[PDB]
Order: sequence, then structure tokens, then C-alpha cells
Amino acid sequence: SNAMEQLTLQVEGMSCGHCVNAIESSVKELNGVEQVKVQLAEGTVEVTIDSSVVTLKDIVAVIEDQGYDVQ
Repeated sequence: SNAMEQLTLQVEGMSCGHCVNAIESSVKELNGVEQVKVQLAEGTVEVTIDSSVVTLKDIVAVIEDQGYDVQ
């Protein structure tokens, strides 16, 4: 990570526990993502990303494609 920003995404669509693993990897699998904190009960995912590699849009695009609404 060259430049890691800690971003917290509010997530509409995680009603189940399997969603946790799904979305966390959906971000994590993306090269440039450092760590992901998927908070199922809170409806937020706090991700540390290297914005010198992965973009914010990349994160959102993949997450929503997996079936989540994130702001």
C-alpha cells in the first residue's frame, strides 16, 4: 500500500451472514485493498484501500454487482 485511505461504506443488502464473507472478499479480492471490516450488524464496511492501486469506484462497482447498495 502506497497511500492507504480508511473508508467506511454503508451497505444496504446484507441481511444474511454469508453476505459478510461475500462482500468482504468482494472488496478484499480486489488488488490494492489492504483490510476490510465488514460490520454485518451495523450495515457498514470499513475498508483500508491503497488508492494508488485500487479506486473507490472499483470498490463500489464490485460490491453493488454482488447485490448490495452502497453509498
